[PDB]
Amino acid sequence: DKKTIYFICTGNSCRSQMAEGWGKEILGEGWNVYSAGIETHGVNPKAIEAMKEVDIDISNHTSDLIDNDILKQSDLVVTLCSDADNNLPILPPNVKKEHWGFDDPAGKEWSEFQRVRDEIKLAIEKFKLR
Ligand SMILES: [Cl-]
Ligand SMILES: [K+]
Repeated sequence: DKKTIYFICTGNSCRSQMAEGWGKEILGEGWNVYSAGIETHGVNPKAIEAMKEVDIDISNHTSDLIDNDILKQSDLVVTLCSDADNNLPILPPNVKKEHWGFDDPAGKEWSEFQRVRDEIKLAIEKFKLR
C-alpha cells in the first residue's frame, strides 16, 4: 500500500537527513521514507539541531550507503545535491527520478541551515499535495 521515496545526497549527512526527517513527518501515512548517499560522512550534529528547533527528532537516523534493494523498489528517487545524480546507476522504468536542488549549508551561517531546512519542508509539502 505505502509507496517508497528515497532522498539521495553524497554523504547522507545534512540535506538528505533533513529530507528524511521532514518526509517521515509529512509523508509518513502513505510513504516509506529513506535517505542515502554514494559514500557516508556521518549524521552532522548541526542537521540534528536544525530539525530539533522545529520539533523533529532525527537523532536516531543513520548515515547510510545507497542500498540496491531499496533503490530498485523505490517509487521516487529524489536527488538533492549537485553530484548525487552523477553517482546513480541507470534506474528501471518503475522508478521515477527527480532533482530538487538545495544549497549546501555546510560551514555556513545558522540562518542558512534554517533556510535550507525550511525550503526542504516546503518542497515535501508541495509533493504531498500533487
Ligand atoms: Cl546529505
Ligand atoms: K539514512
